[PDB]
Amino acid sequence: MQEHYQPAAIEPAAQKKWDDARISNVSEDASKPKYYCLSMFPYPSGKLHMGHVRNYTIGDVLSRFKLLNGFNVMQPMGWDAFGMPAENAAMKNNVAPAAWTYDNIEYMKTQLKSLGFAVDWEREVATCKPEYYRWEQWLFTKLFEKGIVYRKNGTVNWDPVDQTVLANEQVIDGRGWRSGALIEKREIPMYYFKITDYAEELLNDLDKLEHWPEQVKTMQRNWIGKSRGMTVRFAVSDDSKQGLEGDYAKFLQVYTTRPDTLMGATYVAVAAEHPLATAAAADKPELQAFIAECKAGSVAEADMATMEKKGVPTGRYVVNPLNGDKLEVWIANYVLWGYGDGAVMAVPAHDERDFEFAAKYNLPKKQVIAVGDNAFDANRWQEWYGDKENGVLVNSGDLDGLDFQTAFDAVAAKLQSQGAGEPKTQYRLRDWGISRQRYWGCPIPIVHCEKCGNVPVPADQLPVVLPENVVPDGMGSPLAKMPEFYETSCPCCGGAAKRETDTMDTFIESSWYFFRYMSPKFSDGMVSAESAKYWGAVDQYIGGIEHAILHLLYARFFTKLMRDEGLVNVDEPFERLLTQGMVVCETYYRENDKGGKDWINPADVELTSAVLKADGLPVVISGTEKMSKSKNNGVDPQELINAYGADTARLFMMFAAPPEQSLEWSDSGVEGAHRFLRRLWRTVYEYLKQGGAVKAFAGNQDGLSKELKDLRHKLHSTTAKVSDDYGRRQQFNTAIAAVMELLNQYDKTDTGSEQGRAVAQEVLEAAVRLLWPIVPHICETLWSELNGAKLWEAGWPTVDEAALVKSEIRGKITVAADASKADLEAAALAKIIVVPGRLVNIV
Ligand SMILES: CC(C)C[C@H](N)C(=O)NS(=O)(=O)OC[C@H]1O[C@@H](n2cnc3cc(CO)cc(N)c32)[C@H](O)[C@@H]1O
Ligand SMILES: [Mg+2]
Ligand SMILES: [Zn+2]
Repeated sequence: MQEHYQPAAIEPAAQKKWDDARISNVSEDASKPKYYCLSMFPYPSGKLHMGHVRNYTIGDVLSRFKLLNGFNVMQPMGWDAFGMPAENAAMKNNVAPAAWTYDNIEYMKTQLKSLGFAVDWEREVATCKPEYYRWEQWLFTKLFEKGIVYRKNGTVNWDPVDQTVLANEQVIDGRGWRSGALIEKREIPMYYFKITDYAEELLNDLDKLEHWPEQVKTMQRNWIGKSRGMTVRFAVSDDSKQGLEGDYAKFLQVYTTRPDTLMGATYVAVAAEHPLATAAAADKPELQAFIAECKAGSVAEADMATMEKKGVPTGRYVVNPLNGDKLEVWIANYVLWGYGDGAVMAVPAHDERDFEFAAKYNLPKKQVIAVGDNAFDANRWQEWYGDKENGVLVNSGDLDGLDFQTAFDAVAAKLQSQGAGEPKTQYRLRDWGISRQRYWGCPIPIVHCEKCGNVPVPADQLPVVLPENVVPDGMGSPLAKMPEFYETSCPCCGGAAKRETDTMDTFIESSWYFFRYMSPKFSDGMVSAESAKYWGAVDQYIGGIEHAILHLLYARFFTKLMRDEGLVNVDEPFERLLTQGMVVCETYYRENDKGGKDWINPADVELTSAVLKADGLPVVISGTEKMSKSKNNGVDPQELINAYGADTARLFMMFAAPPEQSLEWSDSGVEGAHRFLRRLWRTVYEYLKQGGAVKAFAGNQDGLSKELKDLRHKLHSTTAKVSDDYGRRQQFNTAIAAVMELLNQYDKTDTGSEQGRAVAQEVLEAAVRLLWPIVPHICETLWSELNGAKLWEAGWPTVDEAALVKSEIRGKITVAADASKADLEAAALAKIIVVPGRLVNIV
């Protein structure tokens, strides 16, 4: 055994040993209990990020722990390959998105393999291969026939200088990001998933997920946004009916979740697209400009509450059906056309947004709720203003004294006898738009024929193959410019027809890949029936918090879609969910002659302050933040592997912080990981250099010295701690410190005797197995030096309960070192000032 720890000498061999034994290439063996542990698969962006290593190390710890516990573990990996980065790279470097993708995949695959993750590479998938995406085209055609996929016109942002569509996140002050040109709103036909049909299913089934962070569950409940409210109709005043037609001349209909405050409405608000706004703006140019500015906006709902709320009065009035009050109609920028009736009522006293709106415009506020004897102040908001639980109505005529629900029912009854309203359930959730005006994505399997209409491609003809021999130019997506692709024959009548040129939202690939891993070479369906029945659902899912809403909701949606098609049998794809934090690093800069800052990478800086590694000209040390190209602070994990080995990388990510926490890049941290691995190596080496391996101590520990009993107590205590940390708590830094404490106590125990060496063998054989999930290369190597059996078949260390039993310490008795003085005095009496450990005072 070499004296010094050298990871490049040991990590290739251990990997070859694991590969040769095929421990991670798993089948559907019904003679072993399955465990499906899955990490969110990456975009083939080019190379691994430190965030990738953190995520996949965590997955590997959990996977190796379950394997060591005798599970049939599947840990699959693959490539979320479609999307914009390949297209941007194609436009910048004059290469095909497919070519750039496959090169990144094969490079990143080598990096993953070098880190020694226990991965079933036989189950690899790449979503940009037709053998993969044909199956989402297939599901598409079936849902299209059932109407779950449908086609309606939608509005998009059109950049006329870049000649493509832009999401709202790419519009700043009404202009495109990479162009600066004013975008135009356009209505184009697009395809949608009728996800709103599954809204109550997707909401209620969240309650089943006892092993998900309640933060994630709560963010999904808020996103679906179900409310039980009330449709209320306010009749248009006779002096306000000019220019209106139909039901819009008779009443303004709104939806509200607080009908118990209808008596407190002091104005109503309407969206810019509403016929009342249209009729009021007919001869008022200030309203026209407000309506245009509202339509010009492109505000994503991640920022539509940050938006300053503005409004304009219309001079039109409506009548409150419960008190007959006349209420002015306002056009407001926060009322969105397409949500409910595109019109709301406002109760400034009991809705904080209404309060602030009424405060800006000096609109009236009428208190109709009271909570205890709390004081109501019309000029400062208070949290209790909005309480529904502990409140009673006031200033509400015959409704006074009622609580929330009884008032709700009383208002529904009053409105329904009058025909002025009725209860209604609403959801914030919108249908899922999937059309993308991009090339590098899965083709939509629809053909347009002027005789037959929008026709799905027959299953016999799937896939619609995306041509890989394309280089995006930047003057529109290429598929619309490629008659060789879109000119085709109608599969229904045989005549001239054109393929859909839009591609699918790339979230679609990642909404079902976890099922595809179960049978990735299955040619007859999305997933084999045999394999879906065996593997069931994912037991453990691990990925970043940035996917808590969209991806997980889509994933749960597709699972219920696939279940309803008869392809799978589970209601929910993900049993346990672990969300990993960010990775941050310090940033560096030198100032600009043009009054700015230029951001230097950490690898090109050396800290004494700090100065460059090139010019030696000092750089300024700045703030710590998420590793990214913005402030050029990403640390390449490849150079960390090059400089220290994979086990160091893995250990450092697991020790620095718990998974949910942000992991700070730390050079002193990495050096500490390496040194502990060096200490682990030397400990085993020094142990063998004195006597060589012996049979590990087992059995009755009577006759062992107090010192060696104490070490066995620490050992099996550490084993139980680590197991509870891997299985339950999923905090891996605490497990590492526990093993470090075990080694500390070993270091201070004389283990030189014969029973001493037997206990030392027991200690070391357990520690290497307890650390194998975090650092399997060095543990595999040291284990072979200690014991000739196969580590993965020796299995997870067992706790020895006997080793936790502590000893036996006008009349004396005997009591355990775990008893207490309540029975120490009950055993002595067979005021008693008990002497814990020497006597007892019978007064
Ligand atoms: C299932 C689908 C939707 C996954 C998708 N292909 C994806 O996000 N693909 S991805 O390639 O972007 O990331 C794959 C996984 O690794 C994590 N990750 C990667 N780079 C990271 C950098 C930092 C910086 O602090 C932090 C984290 N957490 C990072 C990321 O959260 C995700 O769980
Ligand atoms: Mg359950
Ligand atoms: Zn036809």
